[PDB]
Amino acid sequence: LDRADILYNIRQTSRPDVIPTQRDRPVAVSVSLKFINILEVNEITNEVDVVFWQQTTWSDRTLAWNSSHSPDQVSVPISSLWVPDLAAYNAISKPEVLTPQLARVVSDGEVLYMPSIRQRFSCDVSGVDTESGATCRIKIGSWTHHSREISVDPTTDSEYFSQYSRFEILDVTQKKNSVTYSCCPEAYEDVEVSLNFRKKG
Amino acid sequence: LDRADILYNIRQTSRPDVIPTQRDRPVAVSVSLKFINILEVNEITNEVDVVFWQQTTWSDRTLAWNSSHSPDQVSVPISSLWVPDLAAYNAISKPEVLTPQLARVVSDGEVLYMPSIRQRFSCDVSGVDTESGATCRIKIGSWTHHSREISVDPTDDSEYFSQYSRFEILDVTQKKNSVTYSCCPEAYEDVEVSLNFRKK
Amino acid sequence: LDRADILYNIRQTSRPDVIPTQRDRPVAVSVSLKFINILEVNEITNEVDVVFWQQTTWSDRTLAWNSSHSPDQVSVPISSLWVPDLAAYNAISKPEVLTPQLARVVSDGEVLYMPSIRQRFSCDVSGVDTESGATCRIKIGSWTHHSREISVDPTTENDSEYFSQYSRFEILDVTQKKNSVTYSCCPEAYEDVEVSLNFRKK
Amino acid sequence: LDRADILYNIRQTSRPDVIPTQRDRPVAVSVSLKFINILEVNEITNEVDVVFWQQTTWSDRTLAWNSSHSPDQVSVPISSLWVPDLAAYNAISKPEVLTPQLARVVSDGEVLYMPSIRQRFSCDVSGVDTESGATCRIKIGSWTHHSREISVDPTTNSDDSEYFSQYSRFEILDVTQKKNSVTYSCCPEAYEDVEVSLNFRKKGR
Amino acid sequence: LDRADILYNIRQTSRPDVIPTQRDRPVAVSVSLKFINILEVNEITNEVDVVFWQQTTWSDRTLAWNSSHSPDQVSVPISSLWVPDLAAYNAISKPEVLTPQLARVVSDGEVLYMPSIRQRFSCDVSGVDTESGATCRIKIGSWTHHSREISVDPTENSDDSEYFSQYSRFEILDVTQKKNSVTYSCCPEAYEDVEVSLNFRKK
Ligand SMILES: *[C@@H]1O[C@H](CO)[C@@H](O)[C@H](O)[C@H]1NC(C)=O
Ligand SMILES: *[C@@H]1O[C@H](CO)[C@@H](O)[C@H](O)[C@H]1NC(C)=O
Ligand SMILES: *[C@@H]1O[C@H](CO)[C@@H](O)[C@H](O)[C@H]1NC(C)=O
Ligand SMILES: c1cnc2c(c1)ccc1cccnc12
Ligand SMILES: c1cnc2c(c1)ccc1cccnc12
Repeated sequence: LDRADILYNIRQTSRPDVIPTQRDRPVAVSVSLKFINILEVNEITNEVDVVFWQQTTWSDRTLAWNSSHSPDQVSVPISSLWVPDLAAYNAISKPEVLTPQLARVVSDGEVLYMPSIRQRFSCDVSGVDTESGATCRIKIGSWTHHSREISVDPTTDSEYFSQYSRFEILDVTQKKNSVTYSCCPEAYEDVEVSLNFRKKG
Repeated sequence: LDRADILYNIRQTSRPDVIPTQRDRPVAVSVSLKFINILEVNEITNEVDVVFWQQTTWSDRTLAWNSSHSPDQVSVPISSLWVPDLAAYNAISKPEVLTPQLARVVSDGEVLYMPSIRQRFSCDVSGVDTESGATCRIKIGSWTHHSREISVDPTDDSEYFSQYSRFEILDVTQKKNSVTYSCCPEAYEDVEVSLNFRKK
Repeated sequence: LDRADILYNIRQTSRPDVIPTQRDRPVAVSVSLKFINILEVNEITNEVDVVFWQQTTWSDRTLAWNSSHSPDQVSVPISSLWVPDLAAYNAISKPEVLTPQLARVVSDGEVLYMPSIRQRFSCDVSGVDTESGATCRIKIGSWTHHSREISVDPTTENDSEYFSQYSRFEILDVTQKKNSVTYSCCPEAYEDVEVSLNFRKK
Repeated sequence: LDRADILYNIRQTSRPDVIPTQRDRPVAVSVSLKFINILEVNEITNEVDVVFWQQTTWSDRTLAWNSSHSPDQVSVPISSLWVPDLAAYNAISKPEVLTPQLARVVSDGEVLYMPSIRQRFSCDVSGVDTESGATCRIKIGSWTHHSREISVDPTTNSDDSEYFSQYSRFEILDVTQKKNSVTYSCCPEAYEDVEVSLNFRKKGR
Repeated sequence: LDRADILYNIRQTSRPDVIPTQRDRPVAVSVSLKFINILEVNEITNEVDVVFWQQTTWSDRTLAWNSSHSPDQVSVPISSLWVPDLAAYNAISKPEVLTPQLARVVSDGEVLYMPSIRQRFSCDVSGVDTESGATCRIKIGSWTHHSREISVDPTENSDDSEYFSQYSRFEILDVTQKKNSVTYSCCPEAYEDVEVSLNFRKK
């Protein structure tokens, strides 16, 4: 009926350890990085330290509620929620969470989680000081769940990029991938985010 | 009641996950940054490292109590109450909280949480060596709640600044913003603190 | 009694969130900074990185026990206690506490928590290389409790005996005076202890 | 069952602090490091900064379920599992896990925990600029459980540099995994460790 | 008993905050530092950054079990155990525990806690580049319990210069572990120490 009841009901029935696979078809996770800032770039070590928005979207029907005389959306801490086990495959630092750790939950079960991450990556810095800039690929996909459980998909440049960064974005491409691990035959999916940037001076 | 009863009552009944909106109105959150120190400034990267008191104030009627013969205010760990999910939109580091995680709650339900935060931002350092100084804009607002849920508003902000930093405050002006994105048909409010400072 | 029972009574009753106000009088907290080492002096930015034992003392009779054939003191984790919410107003880093966070509890309710803390401060470093040295002031006081709830008092009874013999610096004097602020919002008085650290390079 | 039922049963029955033996036989722990990136090398201090996936495998039959009309394997938080108390014996930094701390649990009781860990080590860095490269040995073994309780043996997958960053200053030449049985703490019992030798060199620009 | 039962009994009955004083006599805690690596040395500031194994042994009779048809030793998370409140008096940094925080408990009540700790200390670094080396003393003892509650002693039964990294930029010459008793001039009680004199030099 009210916000307190929904968050009470959500707290007590949300199964955070349980992926909401429905009729055993994959959970469609939509990940798009909104780049905000690029801090320290190294063309020698091929390392970048970047701040970006991880727009993450999925549906968890275990959260749904009747909206007749009730809020249309609530704000839920992700500790009381299932969050996809996303990992940046080429990160060389642990993701540093800048924002409060809440996701927005819609009454129909849609979940919107977008944390601020400061993280270091190993990618192609060659050409960052040149005219056409450097192209840095960041690969994000489920860490443990394969294609039958989590399906990751892009939304398809950033308008939220800080004008005061020493670097500037030229183009951002994010495409979907499908890989196979060298041990095990089922298929693990990732989204490929290509960051085209250069120095200003 | 005496303090033990109130703090028992607040701990066991507070819905820390629940926003205390009254009759579908937004929680009036009052943000004023009291700047304490600027430690590292870098004009090449346009980054500042700042220590400040993030004075935050709101009203939570679920915390109130009848204070006829009882204390007028208590001190509650912010884990046992709902705190607005504020986030500095232009920060490049996680807030380093230097003070205890306690809030002040008055008998009527007003809550005052003012932690000391050392945090790095990306803002305009250009002109920090000049006479008129550099002006660094910091935009602070709720990360998940929109305008009908949290309304942010400002309330002498250079009275506690360290007389020992290589930097000095010239002017501090605070305006509030309200943005509507092409995604979301709701309005998102933030307080933008423009910090005028220069080199010694 | 015995240690196992005493700590049971403290564990099961002591209200870590509740300040032990008695007859609505302020809780007299006694703060004395025992400086151990000065680790990073910077005269350009006026910043010091210092390690110190924060001798903090108050009385909490909700912990007391009749000390017949019983221990006169035990050792209690700070999670099972109310600890004053002291904060160095001029600190520029999080306090890094080096020792385990146990406090000493006397049978009458007196509590002693004296942790070793490494913390960086913004204070007066100018003159550290001259002979009489620079004096760096540290202001520590309760962050939420005002003058009627927590009263801070220096101990004016003692450093230069626990300071590291291997430090690049040497302590000249340590003086503690009391302060009281009234902030522009609320007609309360908020108390802090101002610890003056007179030190120089050797 | 379904995933929710399995994870309910596992969450509510896990004795995570209890090592999962049976017939008082040692737990078959299989550890093999897949190196992902070499970040900082220091030839003067003989210190290396490395990112690697620590593929760890053991069998815990208490997690098993009848898989008839049921999921084949699920994903369980390592907080709801016993994980071997493995430690890099020559480490000079705390292990930093970059990935979610989830393990993969199969209906037969098999567990797959493969975290991406960035850690600094003390090993022989001398020769990283030569052609044949430097050899960095990493000693991994249980910190408290001995050979009769935890036996470490490295695993089988494929290429030694199949997940190694092509953008690292360095390139892997060979990755060797050897098993040992020596003495830790004091004297009796047999204490096993896996010795992972990392052959790497600077890249030829 | 089986492994799960013993660890259950310890979890539910171990008094982690309660010191296990025996016959109202002090708890004999035995400290031995196994030096593993010397990382950063600074002769001007007199600071060393060290990785070492803190081998700790004590007896807690409340932890025991009849070892009949049951395991003779288990590994218990120190969250379910009493661990002495040891602190390095000469430390200038957080002790960085690198290993899992499990302790080994024998059916007789003896407990073994030996974590790998990376910590910085303030000691005499002068002479680290010379032939005889510097002597860096590290004093380890209980932080809140005094001598009649906790008695701290070295384990000299220690062979510690045996696990040191051959690849450290520095080399150990001597390690002495002696017993000390430090009394602060404020207060009459005395806190016992292990005094580790670490004689090492640069290569
Ligand atoms: C508050 O308490 C006083 C004292 O009992 C009572 O007279 C008064 O009606 C109360 N006010 C409320 C509940 O608003
Ligand atoms: C405390 O000491 C005695 C001895 O056990 C105890 O019986 C008594 O109740 C207490 N004495 C007083 C005066 O309260
Ligand atoms: C322990 O149990 C064994 C048999 O289970 C028995 O022989 C022995 O006496 C017991 N120890 C004690 C002290 O009762
Ligand atoms: C700036 C601040 N908050 C937001 C956005 C941008 C974009 C989306 C969004 C969705 C829910 C809550 N907040 C935001
Ligand atoms: C420093 C510390 N605490 C405070 C202030 C300054 C100012 C106002 C205030 C109001 C209530 C509680 N604490 C404080």
